Amino acid sequence: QPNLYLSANAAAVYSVENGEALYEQNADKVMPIASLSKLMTAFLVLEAVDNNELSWDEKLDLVRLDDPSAVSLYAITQKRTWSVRDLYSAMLTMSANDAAETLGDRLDGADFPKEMNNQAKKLGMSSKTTFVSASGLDVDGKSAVSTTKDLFLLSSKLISTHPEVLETTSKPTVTTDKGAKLESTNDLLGSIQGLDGLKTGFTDEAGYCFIGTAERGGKRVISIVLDAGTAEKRFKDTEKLMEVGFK
Ligand SMILES: *C(=O)[C@@H](NC(=O)Cc1ccccc1)[C@@H]1N[C@@H](C(=O)O)C(C)(C)S1
Repeated sequence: QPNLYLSANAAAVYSVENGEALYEQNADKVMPIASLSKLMTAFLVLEAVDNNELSWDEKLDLVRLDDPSAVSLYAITQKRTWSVRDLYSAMLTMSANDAAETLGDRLDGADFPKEMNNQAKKLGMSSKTTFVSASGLDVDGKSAVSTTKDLFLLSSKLISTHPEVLETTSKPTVTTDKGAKLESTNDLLGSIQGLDGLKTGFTDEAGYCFIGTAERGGKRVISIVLDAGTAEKRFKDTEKLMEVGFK
């Protein structure tokens, strides 16, 4: 494997069509994943729409966050009520913590973590993965954790099961049903050719994280970066992994 000098503590890049590792560093290490959890919440939202259990146009009230510091949709709009479509866009695009919790509550109430982890097993994720919340925010002091290998299995299964997820994560700005314009946290859209996903994350404990995906000429790769040192270093690391991915 190439000799990369990454900021990330754990990182990897995988080819989708065979699951093969093209670079791996601490790929089995258990790491806090924070807002990367929202990829599982997105998975279960799409599963529910497909199962005829959830309407894109159903209106929901944003739940209040326990911590007023976490990034939230209500804070930048002062609007309480949103469609499921808009909450799902806000969750994926700006990483709105209140939007994710609102979707998880609608789906399964206080039993959403069980459904997150059941889906994890069903997707092939190892017992090292444990979700605690739809947003990835800590719950009663417990943290969402996974490994880079497991996050690849989740990401690849999400994209193969629900490829329309990329219609949202590929956009640098999503104009919601209501009207608000949400800016993507994915600073690499329009920078790396073919890159169209997937999701950022950050807490003090998780460091700066990013799951990226790109496709060129039929070949799609997924990169995982956990615990990089700054908001831009997780993308610098991702640029290195994507060049390895398409070597
Ligand atoms: C996911 O990791 C989310 N992280 C936070 O909300 C950090 C936080 C701040 C104050 C209190 C509690 C938690 C969101 N994902 C990151 C990211 O996408 O980089 C945000 C910083 C956008 S918030």
